[PDB]
Amino acid sequence: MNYQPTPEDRFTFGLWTVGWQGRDPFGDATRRALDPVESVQRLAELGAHGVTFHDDDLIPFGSSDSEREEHVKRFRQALDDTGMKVPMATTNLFTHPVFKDGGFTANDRDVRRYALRKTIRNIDLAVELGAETYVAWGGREGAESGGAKDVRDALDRMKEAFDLLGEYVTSQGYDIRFAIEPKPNEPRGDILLPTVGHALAFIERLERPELYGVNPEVGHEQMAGLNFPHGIAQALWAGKLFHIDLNGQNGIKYDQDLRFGAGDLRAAFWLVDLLESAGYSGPRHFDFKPPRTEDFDGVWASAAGCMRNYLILKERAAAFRADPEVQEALRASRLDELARPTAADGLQALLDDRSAFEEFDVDAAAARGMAFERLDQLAMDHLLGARG
Amino acid sequence: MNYQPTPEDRFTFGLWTVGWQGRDPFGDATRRALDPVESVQRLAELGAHGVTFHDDDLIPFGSSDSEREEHVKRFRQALDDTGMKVPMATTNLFTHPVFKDGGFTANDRDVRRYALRKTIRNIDLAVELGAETYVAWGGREGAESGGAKDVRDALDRMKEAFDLLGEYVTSQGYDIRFAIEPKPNEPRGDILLPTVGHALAFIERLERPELYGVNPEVGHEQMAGLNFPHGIAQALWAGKLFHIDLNGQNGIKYDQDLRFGAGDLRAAFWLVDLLESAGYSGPRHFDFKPPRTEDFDGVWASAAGCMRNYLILKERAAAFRADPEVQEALRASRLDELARPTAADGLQALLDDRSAFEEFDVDAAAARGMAFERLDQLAMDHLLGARG
Amino acid sequence: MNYQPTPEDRFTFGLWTVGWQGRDPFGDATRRALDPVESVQRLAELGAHGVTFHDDDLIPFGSSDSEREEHVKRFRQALDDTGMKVPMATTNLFTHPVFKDGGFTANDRDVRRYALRKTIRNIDLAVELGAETYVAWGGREGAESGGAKDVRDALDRMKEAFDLLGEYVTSQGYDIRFAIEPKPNEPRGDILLPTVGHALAFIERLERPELYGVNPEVGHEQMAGLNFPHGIAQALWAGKLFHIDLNGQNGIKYDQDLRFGAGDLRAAFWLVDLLESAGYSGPRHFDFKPPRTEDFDGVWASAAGCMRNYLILKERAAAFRADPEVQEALRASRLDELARPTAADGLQALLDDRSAFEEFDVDAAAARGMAFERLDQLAMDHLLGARG
Amino acid sequence: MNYQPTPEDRFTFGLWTVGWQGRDPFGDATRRALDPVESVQRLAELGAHGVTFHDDDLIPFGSSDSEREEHVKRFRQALDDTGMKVPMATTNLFTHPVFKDGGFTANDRDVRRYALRKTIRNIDLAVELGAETYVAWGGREGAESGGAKDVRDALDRMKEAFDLLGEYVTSQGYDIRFAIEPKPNEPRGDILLPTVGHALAFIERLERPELYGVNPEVGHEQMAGLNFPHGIAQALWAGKLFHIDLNGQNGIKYDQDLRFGAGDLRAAFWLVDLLESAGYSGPRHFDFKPPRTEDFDGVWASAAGCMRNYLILKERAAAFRADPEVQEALRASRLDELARPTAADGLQALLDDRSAFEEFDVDAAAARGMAFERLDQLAMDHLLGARG
Ligand SMILES: OC[C@H]1O[C@H](O)[C@H](O)[C@@H](O)[C@@H]1O
Ligand SMILES: OC[C@H]1O[C@H](O)[C@H](O)[C@@H](O)[C@@H]1O
Ligand SMILES: OC[C@H]1O[C@H](O)[C@H](O)[C@@H](O)[C@@H]1O
Ligand SMILES: OC[C@H]1O[C@H](O)[C@H](O)[C@@H](O)[C@@H]1O
Ligand SMILES: [Mn+2]
Ligand SMILES: [Mn+2]
Ligand SMILES: [Mn+2]
Ligand SMILES: [Mn+2]
Ligand SMILES: [Mn+2]
Ligand SMILES: [Mn+2]
Ligand SMILES: [Mn+2]
Ligand SMILES: [Mn+2]
Repeated sequence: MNYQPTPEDRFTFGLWTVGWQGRDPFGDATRRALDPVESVQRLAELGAHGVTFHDDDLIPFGSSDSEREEHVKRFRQALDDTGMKVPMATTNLFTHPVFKDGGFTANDRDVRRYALRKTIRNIDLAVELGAETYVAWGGREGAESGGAKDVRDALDRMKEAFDLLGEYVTSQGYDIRFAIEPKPNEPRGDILLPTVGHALAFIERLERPELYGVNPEVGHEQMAGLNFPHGIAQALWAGKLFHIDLNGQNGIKYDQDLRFGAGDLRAAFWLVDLLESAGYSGPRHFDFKPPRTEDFDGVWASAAGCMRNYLILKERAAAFRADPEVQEALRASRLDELARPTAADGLQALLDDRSAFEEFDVDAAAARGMAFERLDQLAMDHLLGARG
Repeated sequence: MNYQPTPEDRFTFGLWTVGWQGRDPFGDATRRALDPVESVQRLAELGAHGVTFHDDDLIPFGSSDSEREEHVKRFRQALDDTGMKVPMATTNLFTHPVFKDGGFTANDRDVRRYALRKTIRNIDLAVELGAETYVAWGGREGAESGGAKDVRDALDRMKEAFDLLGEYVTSQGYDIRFAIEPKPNEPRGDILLPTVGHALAFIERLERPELYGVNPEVGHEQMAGLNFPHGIAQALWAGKLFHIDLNGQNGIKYDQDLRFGAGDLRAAFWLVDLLESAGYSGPRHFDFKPPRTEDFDGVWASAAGCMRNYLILKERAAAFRADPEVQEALRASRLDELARPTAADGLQALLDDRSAFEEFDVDAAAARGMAFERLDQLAMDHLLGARG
Repeated sequence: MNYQPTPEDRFTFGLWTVGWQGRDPFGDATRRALDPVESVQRLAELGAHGVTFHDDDLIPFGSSDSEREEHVKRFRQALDDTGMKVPMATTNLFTHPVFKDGGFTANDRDVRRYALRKTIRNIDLAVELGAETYVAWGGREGAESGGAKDVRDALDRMKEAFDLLGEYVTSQGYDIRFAIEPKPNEPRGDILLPTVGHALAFIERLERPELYGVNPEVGHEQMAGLNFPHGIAQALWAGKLFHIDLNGQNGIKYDQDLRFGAGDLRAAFWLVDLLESAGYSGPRHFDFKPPRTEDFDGVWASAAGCMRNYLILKERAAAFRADPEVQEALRASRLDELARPTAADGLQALLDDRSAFEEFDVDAAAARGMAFERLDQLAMDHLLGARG
Repeated sequence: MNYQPTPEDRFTFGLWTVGWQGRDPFGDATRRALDPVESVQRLAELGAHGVTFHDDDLIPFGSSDSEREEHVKRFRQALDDTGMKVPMATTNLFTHPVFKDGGFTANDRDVRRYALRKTIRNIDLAVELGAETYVAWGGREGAESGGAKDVRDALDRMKEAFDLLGEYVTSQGYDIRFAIEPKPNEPRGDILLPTVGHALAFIERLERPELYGVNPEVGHEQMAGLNFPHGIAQALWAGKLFHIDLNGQNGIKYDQDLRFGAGDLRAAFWLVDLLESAGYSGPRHFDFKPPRTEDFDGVWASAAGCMRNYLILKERAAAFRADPEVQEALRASRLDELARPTAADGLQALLDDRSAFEEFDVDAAAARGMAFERLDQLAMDHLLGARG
């Protein structure tokens, strides 16, 4: 009873994840820097499907065009050698001091122009390497104080940036879509578009909404105390789940980025249940940090437990949905009735229906139990492999 | 130096606010029930502009059509006697046991039909009394466990309900718009459409989006640790701030509904600054609970401090924006540059602009301070009336 | 592979738990009131060991001494008929309006005297029924605003109340100990002694500290975002874990009181691991609310899943600690070294030890990985019954 | 109406505060390193009383004994030149990789011995420079996973470390006391002794409790959603407020360390009210980070606003307590009765007092309002300088 990943499971990892040297706000690095080509090789051996990158993970900031080409060639050789793909890429608009007040919504106009040029350069590279999704995380877009940022003007600037990027892609004829990744705070006191809902809403105001979706992250919605499976369900309902970041988080605090399955384990179960039953077919991407307590052996153990926990939860969610006793419980709780239209008969028929109001027996309806606790204990028993 | 409300300030109160008897999850009522006509008279004397109501606040659940007409006539006489208006109304789809699994997204279809009929009956009354906004708070729409609610099916049911309501209003030719009020949790373990962003996003999928906006509440966004002024700015940017609920909240915990100005006082300052500078012209509605420690004298004192604190903050925000020294600080922090287009010259010009990349001096730009702390201390000094 | 409780597992339930009628801040009761004798009989059939009570759960507030004796006689007959015990009792100092500003720390002196008399009356009854622990939950002790409560004076009043109760018990020669139950907020805006640490600290200032310990609750420490197993470890270290309340909670929000095992499932695992390895021998008490969605069938299903989840977690924690591979991992992570004294050789020897400073190789020590992620994945695999 | 600090106000600053270069988990430094002698001179000009330091702030890690003496001599000259004092010192047991699993509670014994030697070396220096308080912040003492740390063994190790430090000080005859600074999380997933209450409780188990108190920090208790003034009141009640860290925090999230007065402004008001009315006489120490958006002008502006906001709040709290109308309101709310003993007449008299139970009119007592909202609005009006 083991749980071995293959490239067909579509598991991906950012370079910055296994590559995190362990520098935190209070401490120095505990691990040496990893060569991207070493991470590609090590992740391939563990059964991953591919890797993702920020521009600056792959090509050191300020590299000359000759060093750039060299970094890319070595990387490309490692992909060729391993069969690893690059399904997603993104921009670092957060590390360099120039970005201390944001990239696309910096108060300084010149910075905002530079942010766009830096992004466009990396869209070209991403396309070259075969990425289908381009992620935007505006971790520096926000404020620590109320007068520093007019948020209406800042959303104008953010719309302008994303519209220019959509013009660029369509003008180049690229097959690439954008995914906005929300986070509510950290490193800014408050970040703009802080949740999946705020990002979904914003997208509907862009000039070409069909080019944009979301890249939600488990731990970021949980930093606002929100139900991650519920947020993903809304993104799926809107047709905007382009990509996803998988990890774990213990409640409302700094962004922990624990390996997937740590943190809120029942939420991880209901997330896998949803992705698998909705048939999500994008990458299963891990955005996690091996704790700085670990050496490189602990790094690869942590990355392997990401994949393992996904597969165990997949098996338990599938057993849950396949169990006849669960299917009967779902009927008992009227999940079947939730899926039926309230009033396919139309408004006028509803208005004329005395059984909907005038003659509706509200006490009899009130008295019916929902049988949710029995259903939830079956879900617990399935998760724990304790079906008796 | 006093701060007296008049009806022209557009201050409104729910019947359920000053009428809260003080029943909490752990204790009995501490105050007797108020007659709606007494609350109308007492609020008029304090300088309020109008009141709002749930159906069941005004007409006892299960009232006959004769008792109904009587309740409404007495109410209407009190409005006539005082000049009070009714700008907003809403439905109770949360108290009665029949609603224990939701109204519009209850698993039982019959309940969902009943929820719609109950709502439509009250839209007619609201129109009769002159309301312009109809609020929907789905406090029972959600779940305590993951298998109880398929959230894609539940959003289908929620869309269906709101589309039927928009069909009704347009068929009747009513001048009334809908406002969805988000809350992240309580009384359900997780509530659907938990934040302003999730509600804005959902609205874009309705058949007639122009009929729907949001009614955000200070304390509800703060129950997710979010920046309320930032959420309001996004609602204003989308053109969807139809109504607002004003109160206070101390951080992430149960819904406190303190009087406005209690809770996060700096957030209240930045909220008033925004509403006044954006020229919001709807009601300034208070959804608050006088603490159950209070007798009726404490009730009216609490309601009066709601209005007082709004007026004091209005004065301090106006003094802030009018101060030449603040105007200079805003320029120093490049708020003027945030309001200018990043690239009105267009994409091609941006791509050809060497000063945006090839020759952009990133260290010089990085070195410029934002001068945000000096700006924020001027804002503090203005709030505290300590300008030296 | 089933998990059947017997009275020997020491599982107990408050009357108020299965008896909760489902009244919440926003809704009416969904269930009829249960007779205490029915709950005793139903819990006995499920395998419970005993029940606990507030005074007012058992004897209706304001009962005459004749009704009192009658309520107690019927109760006592049900205990005799079932073999159920009563290991713990407590006082309701929170429901009645008189307690709206607290019991022991109400500003009104007369209320504080009444709170003490009401408590003492119930200590006598508790002793009569064989309780060994008397719990105090000061849910009304606190404030919504800063000037309402001088907290130094309020701690004086709280000390005075607990000292008088300790004088009473010792004067009567009773064998009963007190346990303070912390909660950080709700129903008061902030509650005094909000966490296990604050209660432990307070106890050290009482006249007879040996009479007092803590009754921590899973969901209450999690309402402050704290690690419940860590808080219990500190209570065990102090010798003050007199009693415990078991339930589940999804993060920082209102007090959910979900059945045990819901909420934070990994925390529940580490809690059971600790209680079992420290050999806690008190009651395993459930303070939970069957969700108001449920009818009485759902009530008893929820109570049975409390016990079931405890037993499953007990089995998985025991398998974890017994696994040789885990024992090797614990050594790899130097848990054995944590249990050894840092400096049993004494201060002077430490000062003279050059290998502790002058010649300590800090880079070699820094380079050693802690191997925590491999250990934590073994714990995950054990929890999920996925050991491969 | 200005608010100028002098050395007599006892305002102090850590070297690491104005010296923070702005490195965060996601970005590089935005400011150059400050010489400690420059910070001493600049803080003296702003009206500060003194500075505090970690060992490694003052003497670069790994410095030779000759460089050490040089660093100290230059520092000492700057103190002499300015009249600045050093009232507090502390140890860095968090930055160096060797401390990745803790200092005093690292699993590796050798690390724990090294942590103690490093600490003792700095106690000698602190004494030399005149510090009266030695702070311990165990930011690396904790865990990200449940099996990594046995918390009973870890509290044994923590007790052992603090007892050895108390033996050292008493053996040397030093006049220095210890203050433990709690924090609930960050950089560890959970930190041991996470709140003021947990630290107070732990202290009572040390061999010489009179040597130890707490150094609470505004933003750290707020990272658990707790009421900071209430926690300080308990520390004052226990006689353990040895030192305090002043700053601001917006709710439950990463540790922001905003300047004092930012964050929760009403909490800052009630804190100053308490410190001033209890007559706290230790340093008013600021542990804050000027946001990384700022240049050095913004650094000194931020440090000056710390002091300014303290003085403005001091004035408003003093005006509040001195107002006759407030004094009358406090009586109306029975704050005077809270300060009187509940039962100075003793237990037996209480038991015999029929007016305390048998003849206590609970409805009349319940009906009395507490008049807390009127009191709290007077406090608001005083804070805002809006007394009408
Ligand atoms: O978008 C790219 C990634 O950028 C940064 O590494 C963020 O911390 C991570 O959350 C995000 O996914
Ligand atoms: O929508 C109507 C109102 O309904 C209920 O009273 C809710 O608690 C309140 O938040 C909401 O504003
Ligand atoms: O102390 C007795 C019990 O009293 C109340 O029911 C509280 O809600 C519960 O937390 C507590 O355990
Ligand atoms: O104890 C010394 C100081 O050490 C570190 O700088 C901590 O971040 C700060 O909170 C603490 O006060
Ligand atoms: Mn993250
Ligand atoms: Mn991410
Ligand atoms: Mn509310
Ligand atoms: Mn509301
Ligand atoms: Mn509880
Ligand atoms: Mn409890
Ligand atoms: Mn801090
Ligand atoms: Mn500090």
